[PDB]
Amino acid sequence: GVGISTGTFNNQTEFKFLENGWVYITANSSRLVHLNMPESENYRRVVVNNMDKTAVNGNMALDDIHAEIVTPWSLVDANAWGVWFNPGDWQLIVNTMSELHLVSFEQEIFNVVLKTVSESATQPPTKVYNNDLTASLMVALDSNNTMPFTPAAMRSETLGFYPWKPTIPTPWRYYFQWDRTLIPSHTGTSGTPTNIYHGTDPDDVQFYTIENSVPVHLLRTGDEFATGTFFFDCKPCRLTHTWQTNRALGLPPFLNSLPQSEGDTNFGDIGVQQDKRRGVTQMGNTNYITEATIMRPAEVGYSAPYYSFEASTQGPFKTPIAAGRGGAQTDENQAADGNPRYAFGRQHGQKTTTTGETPERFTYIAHQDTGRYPEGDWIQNINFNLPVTNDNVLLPTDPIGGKTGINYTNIFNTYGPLTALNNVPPVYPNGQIWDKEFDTDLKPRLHVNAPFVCQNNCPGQLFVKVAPNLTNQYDPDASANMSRIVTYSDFWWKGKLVFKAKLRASHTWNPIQQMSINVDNQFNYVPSNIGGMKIVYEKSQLAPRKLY
Amino acid sequence: TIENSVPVHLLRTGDEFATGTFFFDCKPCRLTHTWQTNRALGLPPFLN
Ligand SMILES: [Ca+2]
Repeated sequence: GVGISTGTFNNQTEFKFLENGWVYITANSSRLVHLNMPESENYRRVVVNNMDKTAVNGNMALDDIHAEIVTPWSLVDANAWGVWFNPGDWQLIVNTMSELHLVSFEQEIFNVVLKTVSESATQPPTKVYNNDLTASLMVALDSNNTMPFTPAAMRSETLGFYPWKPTIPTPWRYYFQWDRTLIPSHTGTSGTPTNIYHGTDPDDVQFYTIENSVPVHLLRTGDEFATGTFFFDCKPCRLTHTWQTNRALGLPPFLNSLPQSEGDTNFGDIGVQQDKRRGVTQMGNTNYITEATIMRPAEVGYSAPYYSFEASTQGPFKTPIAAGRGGAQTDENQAADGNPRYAFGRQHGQKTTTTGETPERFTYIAHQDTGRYPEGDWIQNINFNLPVTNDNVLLPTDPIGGKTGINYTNIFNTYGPLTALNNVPPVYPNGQIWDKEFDTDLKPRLHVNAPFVCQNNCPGQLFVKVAPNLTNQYDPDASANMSRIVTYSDFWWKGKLVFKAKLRASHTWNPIQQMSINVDNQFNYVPSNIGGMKIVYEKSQLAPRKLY
Repeated sequence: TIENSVPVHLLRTGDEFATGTFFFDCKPCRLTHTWQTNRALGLPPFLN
């Protein structure tokens, strides 16, 4: 079987329009993957300890210590938008559809190849690559999800984003329990705080091996591996955004006085004393019915502490925020809303002809207004009594704990039974698509890394590796790691991701926002005279929708 | 008052009281523990 192909390369995106404005979107993607043999054939238990950085008072946030198990296997991950759609497809989806559903997924490996490097050490010296028609590529598909879930998108180590550029997988490794203590401090702080790595707790040790828990497949050149189809069980994702905040819900006040001259500087007027109006309020001790005072059904969005690090058994970590963008973009407070920032390079969006190790990056700012503008907040004594007196107001300007740079908004939290929020929006092309759910008794209401969370089981991970190619002399009783013939593999990967979407219709007299090419961005969607490419990020929920 | 809201049974030496069977409707309880904190979720950083 050494002389014939076992597959077809396919990277077409098909749109199947069904009855009732429902679209069937089939995303074919295939790639050439290159794989080298492991540096070592054993599992290593390694600890990282950058105490040199955190030993400097006021550097707590740069903590990198952890323990991980380094495995001799590689992970083939394709969970990122860029792997399946090009800017052309994204425009069609984002401008036309109103919601997206994740249906099924499947992959395949074919046309496997294993070559061997012959070191013609002489003259230059030279190298020679020869096919080893009996060598084997090892393939393991963790279908029961025994292994820990490690989504490569998190560290931008997913499959490349160009159908015509070869790619590679990432070495697989997972976390291993450890106990760590780090006490906070600042520049002034005297002495040394407490920076200790206690070790490992016995009741939390879990050493996993692929050999012991998954059936391994041996593929030779004439072999091919296919996965069945997997059907997702997730909630639909909306491609629309809400714009109403608590201030724009319900019946506005009737204006007894209207403008008589064109110009947005000629205002209308309610025309009724603020303390003589009618309506409902949740302030029992006053008669002022203001647009900031009148009652609204519940609350859109919430306030959370910002640049807050909490600590537990293995060190400090940032407190996540699930928020939109409340606040005119020019003003914002991306910390308060927790906008994500993405760093990546060459293989996932950064200009292909660039040089150097500095990544490319961007901070995604959503369209939905479910965020907060802290500087606008304030708290006041119940006696009310305006104008409020300095002693009856806490401003995002008054210091807390004596600190001049810390607010109350800084540790404030207004999440409660009246809180309404929206899920996270897709992020093309660097975003992760789906995510496994936490196996805790009570689950989160959403995840901040991906729009689709598998309610049942997610698709298990696919691990690949080059089987050992031994020489004439091998001795099992040898501390010093043995010898293998330098071997590497090249194989084609192919996958299919099917979504189901719904076409939108016009409902307002005015046009809506739409993605479009133009004089300015034009050259971000075409190659350079040298063949340099790049994939600029786009936004997914242009197009408003009512909230209430 | 128990007298006003429940039927009272009088048992003498030769008497006996039995309850029927009652079937609970609760979520299962796990006899396992999790050890991962926010710091041990996902793909660790590749060590060069
Ligand atoms: Ca907006």
